[PDB]
Amino acid sequence: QYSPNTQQGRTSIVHLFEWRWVDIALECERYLAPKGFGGVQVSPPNENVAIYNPFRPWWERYQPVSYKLCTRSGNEDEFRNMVTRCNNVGVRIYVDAVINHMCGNAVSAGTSSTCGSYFNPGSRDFPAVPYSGWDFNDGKCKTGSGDIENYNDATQVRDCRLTGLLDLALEKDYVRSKIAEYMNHLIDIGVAGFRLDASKHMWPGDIKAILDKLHNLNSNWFPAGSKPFIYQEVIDLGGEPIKSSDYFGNGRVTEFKYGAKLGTVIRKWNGEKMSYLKNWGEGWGFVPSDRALVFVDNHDNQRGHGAGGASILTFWDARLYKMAVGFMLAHPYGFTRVMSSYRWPRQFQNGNDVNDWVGPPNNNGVIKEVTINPDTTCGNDWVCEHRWRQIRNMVIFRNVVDGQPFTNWYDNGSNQVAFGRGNRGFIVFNNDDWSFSLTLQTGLPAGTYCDVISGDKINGNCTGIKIYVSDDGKAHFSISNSAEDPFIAIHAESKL
Ligand SMILES: *[C@@H]1O[C@H](CO)[C@@H](O)[C@H](O)[C@H]1NC(C)=O
Ligand SMILES: [Ca+2]
Ligand SMILES: [Cl-]
Ligand code: NA
Ligand code: NA
Ligand code: NA
Repeated sequence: QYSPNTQQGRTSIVHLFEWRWVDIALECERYLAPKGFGGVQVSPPNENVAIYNPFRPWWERYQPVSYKLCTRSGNEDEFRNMVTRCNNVGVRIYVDAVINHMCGNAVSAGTSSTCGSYFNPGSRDFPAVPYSGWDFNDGKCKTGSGDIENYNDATQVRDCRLTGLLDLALEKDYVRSKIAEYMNHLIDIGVAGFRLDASKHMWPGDIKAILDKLHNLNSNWFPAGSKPFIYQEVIDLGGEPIKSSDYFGNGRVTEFKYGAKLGTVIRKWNGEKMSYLKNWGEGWGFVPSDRALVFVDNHDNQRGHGAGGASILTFWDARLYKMAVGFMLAHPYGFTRVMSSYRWPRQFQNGNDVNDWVGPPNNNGVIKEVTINPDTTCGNDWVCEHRWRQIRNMVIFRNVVDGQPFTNWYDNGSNQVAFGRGNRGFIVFNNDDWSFSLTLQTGLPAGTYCDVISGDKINGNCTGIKIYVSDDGKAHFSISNSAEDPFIAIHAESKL
């Protein structure tokens, strides 16, 4: 469960948030495969409630109506087509599994669903599954509202409704089986793993029981005995009885402390600075590296909607963001996931974004295709961070140095730091208000290297900064605090 099952040598997955299956299929073949991306986290592929007030918000996909693979991203055939094409070029598919609940208990009954399936939240009926009142936690939940009211009580957190979302009775074999039927279908079709949505809201033992029902990965694309990759969403910042470590027996866990702290250090909040990153990882109270699914931001907290506070860096903070993503992709801690977003009319009032509900780019509710501009960026308001040179090249950097140890660390006691990965890569950052010019021990073989942040290695030459490593492994680096990208990265494959 702990291994991502990526093709040998690919170390990251990208969240193609709200992308349609056809666009992802094309992206796997045209970009993800040749660029060394390990896989794609897709938005919930199962039928959800079609919410028109507000107009088709992104969060309506976390309110299940049935397990039919029929959503705004595409139908069942378009989904399989995507998984097949991606696997065929060595790019995996990870499904965002919303199995803790169905839709909000107050949503009106009817067929306002992405596949037209009828459902009645009030009578607890979801015939397409089918689920009835017997399959929810109404009787089990102990709170006066029926919703989660206090996180200091690990029981209600698991048995009561998360913000009114109908809570499935995951202890019942019937429910566990309907969920496993949905997940095994996806596995046999070729999916490599799953993001278990709202895991903090499910008992570690219930998740385990469902996982016991899961098959090994498709034997035509994967080695015999391959278990699906499992990363459970648990936002554990340390002040609750529930700890993300309680879920290690099922797989990895999202380490939300990662982006929260990387955000405060890079934003230099509360006197924090990059020199403190020397012992980044478990030293910061994070889960063990082999149980961590890391990221700078995720679909929820990039709109302040999730957890990490206002410290979370996003594409809106492009400059600091690329640097945050760069440090993450260079550091050996955890399995990395890069975010890929769409732009929305962010509108702050009294400090809160009133348009944080806005769904993906669309025409009358129909999600827009991802258009690729000549410079390889995306149109139709898709940000495509995974396509930014500075990020895509660090995804490659991670592949190149995989297995190499963290060493040759340096810091000026402030915000100018650097470190290497064995003898295959070196990265330097300058987040101080003054220039950084110094000769550093890179641990790399002598030669000329292309800086992959400011440029690329192309046809035997560099399009950007060039770094010269001497026989003693030393190299001079110069980074202005006013540079477009205040960090430089070189590796075994960017060497001339
Ligand atoms: C690298 O580019 C220069 C021109 O900028 C050219 O003179 C040189 O031959 C190129 N080398 C290779 C190996 O393509
Ligand atoms: Ca629950
Ligand atoms: Cl997540
Ligand atoms: Na493998
Ligand atoms: Na969540
Ligand atoms: Na196993």
